[PDB]
Amino acid sequence: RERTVRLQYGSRVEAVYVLGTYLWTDVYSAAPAGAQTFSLKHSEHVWVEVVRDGEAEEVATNGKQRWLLSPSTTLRVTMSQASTEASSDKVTVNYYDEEGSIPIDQAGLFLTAIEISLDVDADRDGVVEKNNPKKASWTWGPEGQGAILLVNCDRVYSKEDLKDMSQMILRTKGPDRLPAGYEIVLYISMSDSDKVGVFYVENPFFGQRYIHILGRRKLYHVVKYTGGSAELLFFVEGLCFPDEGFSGLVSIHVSLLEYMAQDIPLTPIFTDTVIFRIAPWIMTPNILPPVSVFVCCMKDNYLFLKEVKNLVEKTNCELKVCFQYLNRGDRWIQDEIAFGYIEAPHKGFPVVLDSPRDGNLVKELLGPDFGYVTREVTSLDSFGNLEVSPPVTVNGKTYPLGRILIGSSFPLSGGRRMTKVVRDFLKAQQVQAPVELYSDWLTVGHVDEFMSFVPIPGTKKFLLLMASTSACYKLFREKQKDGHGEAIMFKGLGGMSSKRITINKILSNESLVQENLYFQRCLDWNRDILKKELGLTEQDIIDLPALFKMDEDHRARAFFPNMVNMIVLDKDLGIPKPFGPQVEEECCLEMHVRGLLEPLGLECTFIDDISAYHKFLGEVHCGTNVRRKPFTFKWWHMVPSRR
Amino acid sequence: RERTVRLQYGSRVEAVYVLGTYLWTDVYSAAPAGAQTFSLKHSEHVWVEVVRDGEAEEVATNGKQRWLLSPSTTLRVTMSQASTEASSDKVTVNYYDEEGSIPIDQAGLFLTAIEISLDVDADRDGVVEKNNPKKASWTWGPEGQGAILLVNCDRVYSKEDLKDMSQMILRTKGPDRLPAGYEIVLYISMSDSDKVGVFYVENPFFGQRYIHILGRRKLYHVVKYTGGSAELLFFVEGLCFPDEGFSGLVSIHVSLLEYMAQDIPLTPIFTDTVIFRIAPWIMTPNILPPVSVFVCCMKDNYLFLKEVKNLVEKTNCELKVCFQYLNRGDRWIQDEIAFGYIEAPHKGFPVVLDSPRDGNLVKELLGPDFGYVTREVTSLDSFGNLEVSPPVTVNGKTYPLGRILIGSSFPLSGGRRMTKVVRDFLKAQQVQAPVELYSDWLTVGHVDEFMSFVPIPGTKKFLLLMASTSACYKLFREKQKDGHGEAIMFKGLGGMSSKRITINKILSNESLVQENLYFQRCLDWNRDILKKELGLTEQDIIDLPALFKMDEDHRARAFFPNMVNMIVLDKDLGIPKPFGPQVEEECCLEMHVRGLLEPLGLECTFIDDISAYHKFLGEVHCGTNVRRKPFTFKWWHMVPSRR
Ligand SMILES: [Ca+2]
Ligand SMILES: [Ca+2]
Repeated sequence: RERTVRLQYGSRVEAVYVLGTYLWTDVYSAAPAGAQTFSLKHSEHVWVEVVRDGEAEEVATNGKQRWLLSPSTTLRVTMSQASTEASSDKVTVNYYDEEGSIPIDQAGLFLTAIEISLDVDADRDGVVEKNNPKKASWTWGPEGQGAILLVNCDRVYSKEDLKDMSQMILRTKGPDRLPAGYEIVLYISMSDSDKVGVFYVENPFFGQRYIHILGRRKLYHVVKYTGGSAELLFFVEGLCFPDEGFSGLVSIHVSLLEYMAQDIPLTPIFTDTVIFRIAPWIMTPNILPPVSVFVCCMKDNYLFLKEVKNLVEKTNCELKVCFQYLNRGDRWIQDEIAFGYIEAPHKGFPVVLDSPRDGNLVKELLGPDFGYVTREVTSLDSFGNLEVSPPVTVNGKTYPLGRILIGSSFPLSGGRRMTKVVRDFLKAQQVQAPVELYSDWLTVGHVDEFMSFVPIPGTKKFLLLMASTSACYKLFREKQKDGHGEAIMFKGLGGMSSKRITINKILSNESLVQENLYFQRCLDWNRDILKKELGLTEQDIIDLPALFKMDEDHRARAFFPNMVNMIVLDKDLGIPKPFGPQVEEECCLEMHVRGLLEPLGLECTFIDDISAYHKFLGEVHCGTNVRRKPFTFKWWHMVPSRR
Repeated sequence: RERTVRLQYGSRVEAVYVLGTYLWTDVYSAAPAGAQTFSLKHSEHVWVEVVRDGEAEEVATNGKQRWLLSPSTTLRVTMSQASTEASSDKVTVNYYDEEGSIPIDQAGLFLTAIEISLDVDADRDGVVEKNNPKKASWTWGPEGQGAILLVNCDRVYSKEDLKDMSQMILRTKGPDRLPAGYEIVLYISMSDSDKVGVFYVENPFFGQRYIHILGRRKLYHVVKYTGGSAELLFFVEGLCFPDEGFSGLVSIHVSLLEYMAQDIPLTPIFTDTVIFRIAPWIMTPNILPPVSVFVCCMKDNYLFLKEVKNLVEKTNCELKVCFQYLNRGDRWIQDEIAFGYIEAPHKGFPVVLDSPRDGNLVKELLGPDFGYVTREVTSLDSFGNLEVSPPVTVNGKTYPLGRILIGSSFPLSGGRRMTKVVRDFLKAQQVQAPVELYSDWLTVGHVDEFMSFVPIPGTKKFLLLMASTSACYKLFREKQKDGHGEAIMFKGLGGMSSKRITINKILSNESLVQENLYFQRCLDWNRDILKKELGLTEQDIIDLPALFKMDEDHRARAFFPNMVNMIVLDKDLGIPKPFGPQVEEECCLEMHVRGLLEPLGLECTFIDDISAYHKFLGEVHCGTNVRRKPFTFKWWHMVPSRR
């Protein structure tokens, strides 16, 4: 970087010189009008070239050389090392008249050279490197660079409270003090002031207290210069995730400012900039290793608790049991809480999004391990309506973190849709490239009512599981042909007994057959979008028998529990107990599902969440959610499409 | 694209088949419960494979082959040609019981195959190609693809009124009619509804009238299907330029919708999408060939008009003379009007931005050749505060259209800044990558007060011209040393005479010397930013003598006319007449400027815009602006950095 400095008449101009720049210097303007030629001297650590019309020549510390005075003859002045107290760094120009050799005047430059660098971990290893040449930019991918910031998800300071934030270090080198008239100022834009905050210890002699120096209402902070080789440590937090109007990028600047006079702005002499990207929220698909299983239910649903405990005991997972709250639905751990994570090179942790039904009065429950983000509406707004696929490749395009799936209605339908605020949030994270499905044919309207994903044991592959009414009707027709038409469903649910629902009764209900043909069309429409957007073929899909009843809005609710919404712990699947028709004293739905899944090495455990209620009307009163290990793939290594 | 279709019990399912897809077909669900095996027949133009667990085999039109009935045994159905009236396209499945060979039932698919494609000129040649595989995406650069839209800048319809818009053609092929229950609908999102509009002729039998079918408040339009090979022509306009919240991309969709039943949404069977990018507004730098010169001034400034006419007569340019208006400043053609252009593959034209001082009451003046865009505040908001550089390369990064330059204040200064709305507009155009300079040290605050660009004749190169107070003081000191100190300025301006301003008087004014040293610091700060951001060296810069007086706010106004703001017509420069000190009956400022410029082949004509006012207080009462030919480089071939 070249900087312009002009000599002053009969004077020694004084300037700070910042390493990494050089000075092009006008000697002509300072010359007496009657002057003809000039000569120069300079100190050992100042390098001086005379540049005449683009051509440069190095000049000795004390030579006698003379040059003609011209506007087109200038100096180039360079220094490679910072000044100390022992330094006298200078360049002096002597001016001569017609009959020369005794100088008629002189003008000079007294220089104080300093190093100033605002440093961050741009190469993404967790350490703050010295002056990364790419630190002012942010690029995606394996070879990409620039620093990463985490949102503070827990919400005078202690250093321990700042332990998870990003480090930024102002590194300087110079003599005891800067010359009179200079200050160093750290600053941000008004726009970024609600995106970021910065902390440091303003007064280290009096203690370790970290104070917030940049953020809301504070756009700049003057930092004291200390001599020698010094480092000032700053901690930086993100205040919010990327969103519709915010890309995720923020900048922080330091400038060396020169005082000119009263009522005149200070001149930025040198400015150094770093950029951060705020890490996106990332959802964990069912193929990732489970860590903890969270369940909610009424205290007295004993079979559910006992059977979930037994399932989790087959695994290395921990079980966390939660009960119902006044401000939350009966499924809240599934519907109101979404499990995800954030990661930077220096740290990462799980982050839960919370959208309580009635608002807040759970952070206590989840524990200190989690970041916790709460929102400031239809049933499609539930996190039961959010899923994420395993990593996929679609027509050559890789989605290494998978793709988020959101239930919606058809564009021209006038139907329900997840709120724009949430849709825009998910889109803005960019790394999960969301896809909208069709859930609005369901009364509740959640994608988790019709689909899930499971890993295939012993492989890196996975299956899409789809609810299928066609599979159920085929199974029931087969059992009827076999002489089982009188087989009864809902055995043991006393509140269903008077209905006497059998295979015969279901198959002869004409309107119900027609409703379920239509629901199968809805399922198939989704099947096609999923195959297209996830790059799946029919060999990647298993159909589980399902059956629905229609409401007045022509929307579906489960006739018997939806088996597709299951607890996935690697090879072990907790599957809602269907209460299907009994054939030879086994549920034909359970037997059919085992016959589909078990050959693939999946182990099925049926979990009864409805017996405590004595009947099933389409509503489930329990919920589960799983904290999983993050992807091994670093999100910053992705190269998302541009917007 | 694979689509799921299931056969219906004892029936022939009827479906439309869209070319470019294929059907995976469930035959199992339609089978009688007591059925064991199936066979199939199909017509000549329907291709059928039996797929058993991923492995496919082609099946003849009439074979006798049988297969076991299984859920995992399906059909894949393909058609390569659209149906006609002569077609009977079908596939029929026969079902058999245990002791087989006479069918116990049959289910079938009657197919109507059609071609449906929404086509645009995505390969950017001006013609609408058939179904560009990339039409649903928009990519930058030489190899980039996707269609381009112009903003309608002039603001039942005639085709002639639509002549400049983009064409979009729905191409179909099929029989006389679609089966009952299907319609074709063109549509856009609510979000895009204020960005775009679409026109077509709804009733061609009754005339050519083009009606607006998509846009504000109209999100969809049902289009009538005609048989055979048909094309429907649509014209598409952009309603606005890219801005802070709008990337410039818009999408248009067509879907084939299937009627299900009353009070149920229609099912999109097939959807085709095209994307357009709205062309950005592009500013023309001084190096581009001049077409027309526009000037404004009071009717009686005769010397200005005479001398501008003489200048333009040396060129092939046309002169357009404008006078003053009640709602506009005296410089309005310079300050209130910015000349730029837009371009698409099929058309382009010049587009003026207008920001009248007092608002609108000029479009008449500019003529039908121009698009005209009017805005819906400090002096920094003027277009005199906007410039654009010639094409530059900066550290390997090419800016083939140049970079826009905007005057501002220092970040921490609390000074004036161009309004966010305009800054965000210029940034959003993306292709000119704007740079902020420091103009707020000037009373008026316009970059055109201190800098300009000129081409170097006979070359592809250019110069940056900078105002320099140091150059003026050096010249005046030289003339004083030569015995010319009593040389008077402002000769012929009677309202200046009593001041008796000479070289001596200027040089001995101590406070004025100090003010101008400070203004030179301001100029040099800009010099450094320009060298950095435009990739310039000192050999690319010429300094023109300038002098300023300071106001109460410590801001600069011209002491004598600023020569840097000049009319640039290739080699010919109209330069404001400075009225400098006369030495040997020539202005020493004019002679000095000629000595700088003329050796490079530039021809200087000094234009007197101030004599009609009898004095000069720092304000100029005339303005000029030039319509130039657009760049040869197509903006869509640029690859701008991502945001
Ligand atoms: Ca590092
Ligand atoms: Ca074309």
